[PDB]
Amino acid sequence: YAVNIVAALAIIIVGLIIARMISNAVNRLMISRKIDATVADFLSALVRYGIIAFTLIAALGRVGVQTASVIAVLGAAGLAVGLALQGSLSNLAAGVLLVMFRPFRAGEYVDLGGVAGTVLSVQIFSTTMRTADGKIIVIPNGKIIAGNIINFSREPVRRNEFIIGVAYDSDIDQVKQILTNIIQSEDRILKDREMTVRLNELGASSINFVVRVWSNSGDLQNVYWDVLERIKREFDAAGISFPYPQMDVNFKRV
Amino acid sequence: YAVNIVAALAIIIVGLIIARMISNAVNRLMISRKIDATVADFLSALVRYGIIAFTLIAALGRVGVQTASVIAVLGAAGLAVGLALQGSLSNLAAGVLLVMFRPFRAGEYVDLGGVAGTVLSVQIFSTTMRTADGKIIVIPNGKIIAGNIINFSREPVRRNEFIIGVAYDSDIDQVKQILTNIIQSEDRILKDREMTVRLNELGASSINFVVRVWSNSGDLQNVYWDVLERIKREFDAAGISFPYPQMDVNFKRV
Amino acid sequence: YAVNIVAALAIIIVGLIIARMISNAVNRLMISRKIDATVADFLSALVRYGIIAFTLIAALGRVGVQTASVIAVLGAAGLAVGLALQGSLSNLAAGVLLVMFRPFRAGEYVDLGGVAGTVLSVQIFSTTMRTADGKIIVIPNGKIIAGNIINFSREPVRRNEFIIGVAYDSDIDQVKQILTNIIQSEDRILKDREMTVRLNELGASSINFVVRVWSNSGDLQNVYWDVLERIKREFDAAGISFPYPQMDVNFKRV
Amino acid sequence: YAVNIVAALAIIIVGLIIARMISNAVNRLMISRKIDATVADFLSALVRYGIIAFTLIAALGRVGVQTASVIAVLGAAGLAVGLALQGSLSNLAAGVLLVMFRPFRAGEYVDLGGVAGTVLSVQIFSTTMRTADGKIIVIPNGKIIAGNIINFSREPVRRNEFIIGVAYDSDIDQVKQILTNIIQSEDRILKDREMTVRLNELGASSINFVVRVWSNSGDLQNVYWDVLERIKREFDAAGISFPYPQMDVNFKRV
Amino acid sequence: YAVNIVAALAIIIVGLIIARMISNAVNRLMISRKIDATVADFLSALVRYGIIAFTLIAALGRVGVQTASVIAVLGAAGLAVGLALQGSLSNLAAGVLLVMFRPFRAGEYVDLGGVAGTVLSVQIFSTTMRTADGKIIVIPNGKIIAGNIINFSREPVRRNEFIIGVAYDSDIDQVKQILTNIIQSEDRILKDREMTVRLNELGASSINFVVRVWSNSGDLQNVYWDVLERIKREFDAAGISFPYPQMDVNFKRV
Amino acid sequence: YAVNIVAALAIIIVGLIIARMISNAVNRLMISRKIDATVADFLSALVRYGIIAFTLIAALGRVGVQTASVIAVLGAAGLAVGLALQGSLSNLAAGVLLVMFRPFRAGEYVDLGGVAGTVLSVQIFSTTMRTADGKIIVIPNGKIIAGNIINFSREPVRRNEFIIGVAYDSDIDQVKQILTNIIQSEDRILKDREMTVRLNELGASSINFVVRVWSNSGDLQNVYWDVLERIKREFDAAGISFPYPQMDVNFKRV
Amino acid sequence: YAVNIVAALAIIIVGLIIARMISNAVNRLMISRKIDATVADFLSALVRYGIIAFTLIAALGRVGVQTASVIAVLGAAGLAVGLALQGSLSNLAAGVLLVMFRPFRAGEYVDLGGVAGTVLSVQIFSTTMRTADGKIIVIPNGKIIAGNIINFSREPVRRNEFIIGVAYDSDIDQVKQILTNIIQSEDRILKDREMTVRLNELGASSINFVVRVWSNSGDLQNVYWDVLERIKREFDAAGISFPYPQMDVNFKRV
Repeated sequence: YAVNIVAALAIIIVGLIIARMISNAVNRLMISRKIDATVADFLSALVRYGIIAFTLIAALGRVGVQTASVIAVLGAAGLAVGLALQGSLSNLAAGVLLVMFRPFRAGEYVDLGGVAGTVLSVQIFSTTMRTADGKIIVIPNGKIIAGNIINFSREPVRRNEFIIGVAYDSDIDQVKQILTNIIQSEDRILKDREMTVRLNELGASSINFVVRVWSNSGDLQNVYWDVLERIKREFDAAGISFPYPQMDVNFKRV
Repeated sequence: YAVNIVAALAIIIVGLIIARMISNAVNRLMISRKIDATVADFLSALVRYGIIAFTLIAALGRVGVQTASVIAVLGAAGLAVGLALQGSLSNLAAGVLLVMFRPFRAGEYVDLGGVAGTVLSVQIFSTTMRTADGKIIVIPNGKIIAGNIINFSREPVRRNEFIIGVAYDSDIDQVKQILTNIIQSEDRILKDREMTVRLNELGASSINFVVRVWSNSGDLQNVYWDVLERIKREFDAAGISFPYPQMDVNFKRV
Repeated sequence: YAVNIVAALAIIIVGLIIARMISNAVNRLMISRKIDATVADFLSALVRYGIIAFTLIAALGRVGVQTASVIAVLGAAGLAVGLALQGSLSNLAAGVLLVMFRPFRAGEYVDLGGVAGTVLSVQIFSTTMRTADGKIIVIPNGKIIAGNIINFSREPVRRNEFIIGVAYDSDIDQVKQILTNIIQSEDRILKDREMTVRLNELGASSINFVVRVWSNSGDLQNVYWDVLERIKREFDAAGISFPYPQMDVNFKRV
Repeated sequence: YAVNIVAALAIIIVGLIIARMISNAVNRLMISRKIDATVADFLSALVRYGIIAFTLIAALGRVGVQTASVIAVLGAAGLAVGLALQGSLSNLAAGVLLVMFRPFRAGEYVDLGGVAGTVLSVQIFSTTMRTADGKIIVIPNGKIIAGNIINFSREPVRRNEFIIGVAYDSDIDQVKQILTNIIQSEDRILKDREMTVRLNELGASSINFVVRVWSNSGDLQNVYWDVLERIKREFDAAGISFPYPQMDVNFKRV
Repeated sequence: YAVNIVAALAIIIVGLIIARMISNAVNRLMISRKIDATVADFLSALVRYGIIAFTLIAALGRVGVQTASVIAVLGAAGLAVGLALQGSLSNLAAGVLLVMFRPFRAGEYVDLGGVAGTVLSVQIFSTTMRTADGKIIVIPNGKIIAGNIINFSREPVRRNEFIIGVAYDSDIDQVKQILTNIIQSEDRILKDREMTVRLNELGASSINFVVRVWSNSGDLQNVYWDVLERIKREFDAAGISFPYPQMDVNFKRV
Repeated sequence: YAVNIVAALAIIIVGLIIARMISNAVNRLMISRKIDATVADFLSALVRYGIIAFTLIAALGRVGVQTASVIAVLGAAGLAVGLALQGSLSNLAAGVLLVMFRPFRAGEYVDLGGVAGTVLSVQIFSTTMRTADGKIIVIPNGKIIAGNIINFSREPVRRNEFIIGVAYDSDIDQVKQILTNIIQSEDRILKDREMTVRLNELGASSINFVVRVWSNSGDLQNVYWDVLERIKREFDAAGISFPYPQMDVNFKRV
Repeated sequence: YAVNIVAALAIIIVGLIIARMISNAVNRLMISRKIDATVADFLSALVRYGIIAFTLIAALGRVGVQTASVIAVLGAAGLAVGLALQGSLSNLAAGVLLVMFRPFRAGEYVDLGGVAGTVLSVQIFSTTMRTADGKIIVIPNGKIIAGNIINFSREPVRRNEFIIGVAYDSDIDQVKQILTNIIQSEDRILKDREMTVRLNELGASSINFVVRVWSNSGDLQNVYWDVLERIKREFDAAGISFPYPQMDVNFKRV
């Protein structure tokens, strides 16, 4: 009736003292194999939890009598292990596809669903990637093949999207002529591709022209800065005013 | 009692040294089959993890005695493999439906739930698609048949939705006449379909007319830019003022 | 010990060369059955992956010896296939209910949880629907019976919800009389149903009347535009001013 | 070795031609049973997919030899069917509880987690409900017993929550007296219940009184409109000003 | 070969006609047991779906021959039933814990993760709760023990959090003295507990004092209204001005 | 054929009448064991649902004949029970770790992923915690070890983060000197740790200094109030102005 | 018929009294093993719930007769235990990978998907991490390898991203010269890396220059404060004005 219960708890007691013994043993073979002062404690806790799990399945093998009282609960605690290693091993199967079917390698400035940065290394569970401002990010591989791996450095040619808000009173032909003269004077702009400068929308306080300019991927930010400084200089020189947010106030003196 | 445990750990030690041996062997047959310097290390780590899994199931086959002590935990670790390959192989089954039941092919400017761009290629796990500004995006196929695959280039005819905010004091008939004259003068607009220019809402600072204009899919952005530049020119010529955000300030001199 | 491993890897090598052979064979029977230049490569990759899976289960049938070493891992990789075809075949079972228990058919301007448009066709995995501006959207059927399928063209009669912001100094009886005269003069408004014009809330810069007007589903947008243009014309004629966003500025000259 | 594979593919070919034959047969018994021109094609595709599934399980019964090679993959593809009919049949089990344990019936203006409207009918997979502006919404029953089914017409008595922003310089006793006189003069307000008119918060541009008024569920919107029009009329008559958004501008002449 | 298929479909035909017969039979014993005109149709549809499921498992028992062709697919469709009754019966197991381990009973004004209201009754699948404005909400119990069940009426003593924005030029000692005099003059405030009136932050347009005042749970809103009306009256009497949103405008006459 | 069905339904009828009998019996032994008037009804409904489940499995044991017709559906309805007790018993396993591996005990003012308050008691399914304003919150333990359990009272020393916006025309050395004099004059500030007062950002209308001041956890809010009142007093005394939101208005008289 | 039911309930009664006995016994061996006054009650409740589960499975072993009536429901309640220990033990398997495959150790100021702080310790279920303002956060490890573990202190070199809004009338060469002189005069800036000072965008009220400056990770905030104070001082000295939010007001005197 209960003699199997009290015997099983006695086996759990000897399982705890042998958990202490094999934790010291795994620390000994850890310092025999490769020295690390803090992971030997967690390896000891892992083999301790495993051996009290083995003492647990021996315990309910002793107490349970009917036909499969140990077998069902053993496959049960194993299914707990299985759903536990769902996310921790799906990163492994994702890391298989990340290099065998590689959408990026170590060196392309990529963007892994949100954060962006050049990949330092694709490891077997993580992707250590230096972001644009030095913060090393590692990302679990089950999140990389969950979202869009938007690469940048795979295509050598990219496109700049300027938006230059000018005032309503400015002549459209003068602004389009000066903008096309600017994007024609710059030699880093690829002149074969789409160079569109036209009126994009009529916003609240201003109109604003889209200037879509293609360039190589390496000179992209340099073009985006140089053309914009050129736009500011030429628009200040040519009298085409940049507008502050306008407002039409109607007075009412009470 | 514990002699099966210490024998099982000895088998794990010979499993580690044979993991080293078969990692060198799989590197040798990798450079025999097809050369790649970095995936042979990860293939070696994969076969290493697999063979310590085989040593693990041999270990708990040695230690576990009862009826199915190896079988339940083996189906367990296999179910861990199964839930791990849930997301990594659902992309494969999605990539079956993506081409056998194809909603898009390589060349249509499409939008895969968020990001948008022409598809370069539909591979077996990803869809490499060049976005509109050169950033190559790959997307896992389990996300494509999770969201709306909103195509653009499947229908040859699309619709432009202008909104032109004009002032309250402007005559409605003059604005509607000039807008219909503009969308009638343009020949790229398909004159058979819906050409609606009517007062859409009365906003806070302005009224604004919706101009729904259909066109071919190739000339869509060119129509949206040319008609809008025409609207700005004709409204500046005809004296119909574009309004800045109005405000009715009531004074109070203390 | 390891002779089963090296024999199993040899079987994987002959599985790779017969994967090449049956990929050429499935390309041959594909061009025999129905010509498509790009799906025969992906069908070849599918039968290639299937036959290396069969070589894999033969491999661990050779290496595994105990009782069910092939059977547990075979049901495992099959359960990987099963969870992979969870989402890819739930669209099929949803597409059964979408037409057998049909909430919409090809032609009703519907809204499938977010995006909206007339359905071109309900296929067996997708619903190709032209949106209101020409973008063909296909939607996986497992998302349609996940969200609200808000139909519009099933009920022939719908309701317009005007909100007309007028100034605080305007007389309420004059605005209600002119609005009821407008919605009574229009004959496309169904005069039997709810025609409510009353003061809805007192906003910050204005008061605003709700004008709830029912109409047929086909004339709905035409009524919403014509009544609103009538409201603008009659309110400009009757002197009831439309207010810009007011503000009460208290001065303080330092 | 491979003779079972090529024989299995031959059986798949006769399964395809008998899929065509039984698709014509199910179309024939469909026009014998009940005529519908488009669902017979999808019923034909369903029985076609089912019979190639039966040919598939016969195929891997032929090729697989060991002990349970057909049985594990058959329970696998069945588990794919099971997880596919997870969401498609949970709506059925929800529709059981929706009427056996009914929180609403056809006629109460209810709100099913987001969208709101009177229920036209509670079907076995959906709840066709007319919203307040004519758009017929059907909602899958697995979403109704996922969220709060906030009923309105179950309780006959509801409460109006007015917020009337008045200026800071207004006398509090005059506003409270006029508001209580208004909510006492109206006879549709239930005088037994909570009639609270007190200063609720001191906002940025104004103070604002909460007027909590109970009424019957049928006269609720009529009370909310009539009392608010009464508030506007009496506050314009009594000189208690309604404030526009105030601002305290401190000058600085450079 | 196919004689089992055509015999199985014949059994499905007699299953459909006996589904009609037992639907009439369950309607007869429903009007024998307890009368309800609309749930007998859905009970008839439920027993109809169950008996075509039994005809289906008899059908694939006839067609499937090998070893467990009926057993695997029967446990499969049962697992479909099981995952279907996941959410529909987890509400039952939550409703066990909701009353055996009760965090609230019928009468405490509680807040069940979002919406808030006094509980009318805790049923076995739902919690009918009247919200503060009469809308009866029922909530599935699997959502209550998913989120925070933030009770209010379990603790008899609660705390009011006033924030009174006053101008920068006001003396801090005068405001703190008048506020402490107000919260000392009110007798419904519990004088033993935390009565903190101090400067909380320096906002953009004003400074604002936090007045944390404890009271009984029944008099909480009455204290929050009475103390605030007292604050408005005493601050208008004592000359401490309430500030409108300030702004420091620097002129520039072009 | 159907005699097992009608006999099974007869057994369901005697299961319903014995469900009534054992519901009265469990009410009798409930008032024998421990009196509670409302949970005996729900315990009666629970044992009623359990015994109609036993009558159901006896029913499909009678009707089902083949090999495991009762066994598969019994493990099925049990798996429904299992997924039902997923969330209702994961709180138990979380409550094990919450006290055996305790990150907080009854008395530390903690924050359990969102809401914050001192823990009154950690029960076996919930954590009754009084929030800072008296609202007793209970939280299911499966949500506590889902989110960050951000403790406050575990570390005795915390840090105040002042932000004091001053005008652009103010001298930086005077503000830094007065702020360091204030945070040096206060003795509750721990003078050993980080006392940083430097210019943090240049906002739109003002500059603003961060004043990071460490203190004990008990005196934290008292320091944050006293230092801020000291800042207001000393800045009003020293002529360093606090700025309202500035604006640079450029006139245009039409 | 029912004698097994009443005998099973009698066994549940002796299971309750032996639950009391073994709860006292586990309290006795708890004070024998290691003293803790409150976890012995919860350990007693855990062994109480376990032993009524054993009495429950003995009860339905007595009542259920057919073939596997105890076995299916026992694997069922065990699967309830398994899905309960899904989330509570996935933290363990995540904590294995967190230290064996370590992306951070105790001491690096890291950011675990949202909240950020230096890790005090990585325990076996949680990561106690002191945030930047003293609030000790523990985080379950199943959430760490769900999101991006964005480290900061792994890379020794990071980057500051200044944005300095200056007025439109300011000369671009003067601002770029003064900014480069400032970031060249500071010696803590790493002069080898990217020192970009160029015009970044033309905002509404101002233009604004990005100043991207790299530095060591320890001096990062000190550089960000010192360079910004230098920017304020040098821009006030050199006459380059900092702009308040501009506005272009057009008058209209009614």
